[PDB]
Amino acid sequence: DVYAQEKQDFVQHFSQIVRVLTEDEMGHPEIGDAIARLKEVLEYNAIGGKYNRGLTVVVAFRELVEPRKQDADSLQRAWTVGWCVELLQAFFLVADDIMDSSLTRRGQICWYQKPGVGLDAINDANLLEACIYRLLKLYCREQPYYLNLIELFLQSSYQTEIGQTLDLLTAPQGNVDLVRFTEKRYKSIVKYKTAFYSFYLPIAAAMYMAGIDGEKEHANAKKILLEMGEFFQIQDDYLDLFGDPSVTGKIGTDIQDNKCSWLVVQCLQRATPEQYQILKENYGQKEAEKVARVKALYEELDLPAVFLQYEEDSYSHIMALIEQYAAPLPPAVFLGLARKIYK
Amino acid sequence: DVYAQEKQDFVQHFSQIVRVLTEDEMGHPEIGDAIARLKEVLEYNAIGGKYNRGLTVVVAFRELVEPRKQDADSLQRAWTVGWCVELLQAFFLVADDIMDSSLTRRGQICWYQKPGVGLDAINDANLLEACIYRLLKLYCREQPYYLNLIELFLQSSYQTEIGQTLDLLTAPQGNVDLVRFTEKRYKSIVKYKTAFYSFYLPIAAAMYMAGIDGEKEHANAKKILLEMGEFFQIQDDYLDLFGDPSVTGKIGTDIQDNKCSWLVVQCLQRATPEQYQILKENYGQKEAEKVARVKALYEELDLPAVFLQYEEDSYSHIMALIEQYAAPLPPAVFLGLARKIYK
Ligand SMILES: [Zn+2]
Ligand SMILES: [Zn+2]
Ligand SMILES: [Zn+2]
Ligand SMILES: [Zn+2]
Ligand SMILES: [Zn+2]
Ligand SMILES: [Zn+2]
Repeated sequence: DVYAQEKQDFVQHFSQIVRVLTEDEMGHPEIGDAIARLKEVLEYNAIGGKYNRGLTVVVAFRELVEPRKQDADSLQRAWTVGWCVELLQAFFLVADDIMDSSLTRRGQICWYQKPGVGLDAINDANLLEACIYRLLKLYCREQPYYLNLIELFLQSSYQTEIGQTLDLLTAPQGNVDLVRFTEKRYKSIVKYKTAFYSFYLPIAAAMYMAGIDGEKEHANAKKILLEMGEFFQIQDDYLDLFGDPSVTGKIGTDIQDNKCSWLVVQCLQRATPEQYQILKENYGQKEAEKVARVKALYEELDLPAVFLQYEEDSYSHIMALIEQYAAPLPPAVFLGLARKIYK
Repeated sequence: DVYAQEKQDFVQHFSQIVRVLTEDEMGHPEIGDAIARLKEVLEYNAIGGKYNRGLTVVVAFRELVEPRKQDADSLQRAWTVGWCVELLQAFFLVADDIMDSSLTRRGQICWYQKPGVGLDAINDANLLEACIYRLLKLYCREQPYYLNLIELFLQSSYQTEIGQTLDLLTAPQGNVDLVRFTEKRYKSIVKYKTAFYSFYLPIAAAMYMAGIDGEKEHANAKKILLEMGEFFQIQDDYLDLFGDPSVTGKIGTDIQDNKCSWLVVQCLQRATPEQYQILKENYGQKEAEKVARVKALYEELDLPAVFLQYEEDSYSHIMALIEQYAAPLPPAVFLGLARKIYK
């Protein structure tokens, strides 16, 4: 709700982001074709999602900064940094869809699967990352928190990249071993690959702009946010197989890609040796029938039910964490976030 | 020479770089497998080249900073930033070899062509980039030039990425048009894709550590260095076809990849309509015979001779630029660099 009534402003502000990332180089006509390609990459890859992560920076900003400091300029910096978080996401998805061999994202074909794009998408992803820091400099160069944001974004990228490394190492193609698909291993992957940049990063950016730079305050916010992030990726795993493609906007690949998903960890925990053997011989393979075999085993073990029960318990667990760790921050900062991802 | 007698120190110092990038995370055992993979990526991709770019930061540092300020610690920061430039390079080569469909680099098979690696190499490249900023923070957090280096490296990456975008747009696969292969277009590509990070970036980093942050001094250094860079990429184009693979350490792909190389621009400038038609129908294709046809046309037009003449004239041109633009900087800063790449 407090997002929805602030979304439209955010989405519209994108045109100025795309304008300013393009006119910055008007005094360099020779790179015109590159700047055009960057436009195309932005319009295709920073748009069509829910913008939750960017809206969070903005929403949290209004809650953290005293109203008599929210000038038209502080507001503009807030949603630029918001779009910066969306660019980080755009950067990671473009590359992730190549490495996961995905087909669609946000209701359209993956950038790299577009005729004419292919593996040039790799440089496209890097430009999106670069755009972040061009904007931080254009809008926040002179702010007291400038360097804090730079380091926040860089650190968040390294963490996400460590996460992706765990995510790929644990899912070797053509290499089944269900034995590495454990609960500890799972929690490590999603903490790094999702939770830092999706939940800590947006709120922390807002915090730093609000002048809240205390190590102890960030640690507290972090305790809540990384746990939210853990649930959010479990939800992403569940929806990869059981979600509605018209809603999720994309086709799941976790079983074919041999991924350490929450679903496969839960399945391993409940399976008889007969069932385990069936998973062993059908997982991590590209054949429709073998994937359907795994899905059927999940439903036989009533994992969709198990998931629905974990969403209730997780939600209670996160609310408690908010009771313990929210202050001095307004609990609504975390509640509007929790509200957005639960049910 | 002033490099060679400083090389061995630089190369040995790499172990501490790899150690410090690995122990930073000892208090995070869960990412052990990721940190191991990062080790493997570093050892395979930051090693086996000539280290010219990194040595330049170091060499230029000794020339720019007063000796009674070169403590054991300032020296250590100097060659860390030197290795940071080498990591940027490692980052760009890994990704470039995928997008150029290259086979070998520095005498070995390309990282991404290694069994088991494949397109996971994309995340590997991003980790190498991340490593830069981990090191800048570990060693230069408290220096006055800290933020200047961060911005220098980020800006250099965006410029190189603009360069790569021009490089790829101009070479559409399956799309011959020799008409876009012009001299202006060529100069634009190599300026951005090579000259900024290979020549401006190392010297500028040294400058900033030496406290030389003046806009006018950097512009002057830049005038010399980007022109050196233009020649260096022309040399890279020449060697891609006519260089010795035991020396260059890699197989050329410019004709197959349909690239706007200096060789193809020179050929277009000298060719009769008969010759032009032969280029038109043999360029940009993967067939050995068709590539041999192009190479033969280059030799018929005596391009190797033309190149040798451009190396002489370029060298004179760069020396003049050094006479005009070097001061107040020691001319040796630029002379040791020029000496390293000419003949
Ligand atoms: Zn994915
Ligand atoms: Zn993935
Ligand atoms: Zn997923
Ligand atoms: Zn290449
Ligand atoms: Zn290339
Ligand atoms: Zn080349």
